[PDB]
Amino acid sequence: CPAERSGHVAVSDGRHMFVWGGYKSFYLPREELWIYNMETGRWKKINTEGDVPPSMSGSCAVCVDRVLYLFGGHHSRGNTNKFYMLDSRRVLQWERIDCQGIPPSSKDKLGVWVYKNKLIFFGGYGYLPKVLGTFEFDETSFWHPRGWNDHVHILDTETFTWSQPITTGKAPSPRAAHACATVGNRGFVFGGRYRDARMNDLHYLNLDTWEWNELIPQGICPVGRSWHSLTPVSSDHLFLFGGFTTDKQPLSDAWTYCISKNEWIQFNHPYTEKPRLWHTACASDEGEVIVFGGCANNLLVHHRAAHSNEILIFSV
Ligand SMILES: O=C(O)Cc1ccoc1
Repeated sequence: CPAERSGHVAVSDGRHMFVWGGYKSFYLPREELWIYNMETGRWKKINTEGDVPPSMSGSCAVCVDRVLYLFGGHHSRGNTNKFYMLDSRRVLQWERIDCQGIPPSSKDKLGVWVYKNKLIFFGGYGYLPKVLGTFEFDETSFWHPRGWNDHVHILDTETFTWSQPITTGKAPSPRAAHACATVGNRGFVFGGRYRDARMNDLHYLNLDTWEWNELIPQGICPVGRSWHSLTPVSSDHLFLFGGFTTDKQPLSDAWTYCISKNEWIQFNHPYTEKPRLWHTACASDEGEVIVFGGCANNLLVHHRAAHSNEILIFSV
């Protein structure tokens, strides 16, 4: 089984989940790639070669037709804006892509939407970028300063060219440790950290018109948080789990956001005593959400961090 970790990446094709990176109480080996079979519940470790990225926490990854794409993260010498690809369809080779155009600023803890040939990245925490959007310094980083951004960048996989769309509507504030989910042409984003708050707002970017929309669901809504997961489980539902509140409470609540009804529904599950923050979540083809890793308590107290290697399965 893989070692415990937080800030790792996990991506899937609905059957196999590929886990990489992260750190524990030390970064996990850069050349290792763990594969979890969602049907049998078994793990397999493989060592990769090629342009192996440095070991990082907070990288942003996606799996499209079993091609893994990785952007950003934080390694032993800070944030990066490098882009890597790993074709998981023989020893697997990582490929660092020298992209065309102006890339995003070096950052981690951001989100991505997949839409046709585009990988659309949003937000994050990193160095000052010049770029369309706004960047807000984190005053605590001055005493290389860093901050939050609300930037939207497109990486066109047809030519590996970076660009920025011109967006309309009220964008969400700059943020990092938010969660992104794509359904149809809507790039949803929920919560995240900004200034002294871990927020409770829900928005979607229309990936055809580049219009931002804020969603105000009716009734009870989940508490604001960062370091939570948000996973599409059907053409009409997003599954929310875990995170960390403004007042530093680890979370074990789970909810479904019904897109058509614009309504949250609290989901009952047997993991109430297993809160997680900075875990990953991947949907399987059988409707389940597979949660891996993350921390059970406040990971900011590094000497007491309860990093996990547990698989938590939600039958959504
Ligand atoms: O504190 C958090 O929730 C994580 C974070 C730190 C800076 O930006 C996001």
